[PDB]
Amino acid sequence: APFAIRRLNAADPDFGRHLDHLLSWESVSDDSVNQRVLDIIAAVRSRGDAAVVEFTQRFDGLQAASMADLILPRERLELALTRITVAQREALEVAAERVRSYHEKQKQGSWRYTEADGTVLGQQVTPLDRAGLYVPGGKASYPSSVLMNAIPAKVAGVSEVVMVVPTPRGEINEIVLAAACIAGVDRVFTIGGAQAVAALAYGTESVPRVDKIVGPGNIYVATAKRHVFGQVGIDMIAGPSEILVVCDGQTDPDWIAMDLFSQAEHDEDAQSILVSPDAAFLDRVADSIARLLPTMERAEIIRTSLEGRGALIQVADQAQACAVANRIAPEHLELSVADPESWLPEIRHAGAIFMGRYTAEALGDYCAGPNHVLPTSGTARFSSPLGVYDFQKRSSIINCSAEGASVLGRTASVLARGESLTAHARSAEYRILDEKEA
Amino acid sequence: APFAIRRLNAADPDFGRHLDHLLSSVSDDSVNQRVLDIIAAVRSRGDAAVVEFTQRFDGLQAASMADLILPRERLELALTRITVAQREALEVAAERVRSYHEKQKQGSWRYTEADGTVLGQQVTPLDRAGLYVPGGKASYPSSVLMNAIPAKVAGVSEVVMVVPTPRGEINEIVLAAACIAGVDRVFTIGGAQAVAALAYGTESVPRVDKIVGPGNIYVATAKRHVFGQVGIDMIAGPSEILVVCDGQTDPDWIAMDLFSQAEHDEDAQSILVSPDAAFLDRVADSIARLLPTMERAEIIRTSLEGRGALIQVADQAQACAVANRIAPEHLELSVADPESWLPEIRHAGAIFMGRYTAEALGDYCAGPGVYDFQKRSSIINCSAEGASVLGRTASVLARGESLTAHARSAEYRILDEK
Repeated sequence: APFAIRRLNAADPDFGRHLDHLLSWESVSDDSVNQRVLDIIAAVRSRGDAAVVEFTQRFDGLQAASMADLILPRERLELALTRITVAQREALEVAAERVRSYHEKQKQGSWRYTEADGTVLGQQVTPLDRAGLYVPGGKASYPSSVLMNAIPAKVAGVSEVVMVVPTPRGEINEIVLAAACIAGVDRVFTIGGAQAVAALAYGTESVPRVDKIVGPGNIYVATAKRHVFGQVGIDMIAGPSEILVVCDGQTDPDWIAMDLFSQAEHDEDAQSILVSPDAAFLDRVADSIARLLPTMERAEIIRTSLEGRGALIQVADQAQACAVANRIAPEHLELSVADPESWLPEIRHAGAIFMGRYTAEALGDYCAGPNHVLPTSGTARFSSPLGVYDFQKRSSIINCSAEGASVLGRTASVLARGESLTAHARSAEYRILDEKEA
Repeated sequence: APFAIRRLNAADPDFGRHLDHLLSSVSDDSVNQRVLDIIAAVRSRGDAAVVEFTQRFDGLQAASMADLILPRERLELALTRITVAQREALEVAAERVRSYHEKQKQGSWRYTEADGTVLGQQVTPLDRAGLYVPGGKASYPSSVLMNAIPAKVAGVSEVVMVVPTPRGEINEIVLAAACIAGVDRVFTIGGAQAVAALAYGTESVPRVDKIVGPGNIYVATAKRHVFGQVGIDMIAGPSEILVVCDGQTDPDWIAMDLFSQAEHDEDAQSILVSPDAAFLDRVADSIARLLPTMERAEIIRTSLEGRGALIQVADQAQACAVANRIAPEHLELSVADPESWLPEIRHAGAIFMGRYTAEALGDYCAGPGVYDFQKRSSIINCSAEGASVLGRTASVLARGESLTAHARSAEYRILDEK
């Protein structure tokens, strides 16, 4: 009984409704997880360590009498580095070098500039005291997510990088812990979900309150991050695992099937969709899926996610393919076409874009950050407030000379008096100079 | 009869308890639920809810939402109504802000690696930006200029401004700044209902892509709750100044610097820290004498009574420790060598250094971002050789975690050596 991938056709009169249902259905409703997350956060804020241990036992299936059993010492990170193979260690170190060299070039620090009248302007740049990094538990946890976050934090000078990674059933991902060692993670707690986010955002007896929480999470972590927003810095709210592949039919159908499998194997709720105007090509991809799926090591996960949210979508032409892509609004887009830069102008709603037949989004999961450019010396030339900038605090400074305060004070007086904010005006006017005054 | 400002002393054993209370009126949970109710009502009832909340909270009469729309010609009219000096100040600041952001703008780019791989970003301006501007007198025109101008420089086609008009009062300097800054539409609405209307859209208020501009606790709380539905610039804290003084700045200056923040609104917080005990007495005297002379004395007095204080400390080191604990959004280092003090106060926001720099200069900046009004798509377009370099690293790591579809997807593109 070969697997029959779900098929959609934009020519069908019920296409918009059927695509609507594909993109929106949920087993666990919103507000259900959201109420659940809100209850976890308030419980961690009230009971601290005790709530973190209780929820870790329930949701991760862990045996831990106290919070001390949920702390991984840094020696355990070094032990992970020795347990992985030499080829895996070197691959991690190669990835870390490319990330580290890039963020070094982008790092900017404090500066001062003296104006003509003697007034000094500038910025004081200091690293955040503490950063919290969420790392998914189990096998489906890209070591990149450790490298792309902990390394720029350390390059910025963050003194304490705290990693939270759940260990469901005690399962530990040695490559993930080895990545943490290479990236300079300082402490690790074996916790996850909204509990970890709440513990990092508000602090418990054993988990330190951090200044910023980063990393990619499931719906529980993403929802918790949105709710602790304002209480603590956050990098982004990652959406569900998804890929949209757009193909003109000139890419190897086995490549395209495996590109769909790459996202489908991440988790059971993943969404993997292919759109193409080439009907014969779509049939070959369907054949490729049926032939390649049974012996995938994660075939059960791939089959579940493709059954729930996978599809091959037939469209009339390149224009309709871009229209469907814009409706889907994918955070990850694989433009597997001969002329990807020609398709891009008609792509209005897309995050990270993988172009051409030689670029799979699997490269995005392992060589770049979420919707970040590949780190190279060439791309380092283009500044970005992400990376090292995200782990720094900036304080504008102004140090007026006596004469500079007089010039600026006259302008401040005019506008403050015009608004009847007379304390503003008088404060500035106190510093206005008149050399003939004795 | 004369006002006696609150006094704290770090030499007191219970100083930490008093400072904790000073830094901690209307409860957050009370405001939070009101904000949640307002957002839900605007989402459900649209224009009707916006008009209702505007009548109730801004004390005006508006038959419909059409009475709450200001045409762009009203901004041009405002520019004709302000004084010559006010207009020149706004136009000079605008040129400096606009010229600066033109230089800093970065559009789409591509870089080609030696192996043929192309990397870059597709950069597009946001379609619409919403700008929150406080109503009435206590509304700095710099907030308009420094938000709307980078949006227009980025290429945002529609900058929508929301400004409440309490009892119908209009600030012509604010509207003139909006004219100069290129604001496209204006709605005379404020509070959480304005934030909700911009974030979700109503019949008359367009849904925007990002909401910027500082507001009081209702606006900040509303922005915190619409995050995710819409982009936001920041969540402002209470209006605040911490003055640190070594005792050698004129005490009337320091008192007025405290008054400058205290006059913004009744929940503003103005604190002074000094090791000089006699100086603090002089500032207390200056406050008592100057307060009844101020146009906004009632607001200043309420702010100082509720949240103000003069704090004695032992020395420069303890002054900075207290300052770092306060973590002020604005810090005025009214000392002889301010660059010697700053290293010990890393948790402060904007810094005003020396005896000649009042924090009021920050609110009325004369001019010297764009990135915040652009959307970016990261692009990777591997050559066959580039996909082999990246694929060899990805293949090993993916197979190490048994993510074999990741590995095989990358391995399809790996070329053999020789």
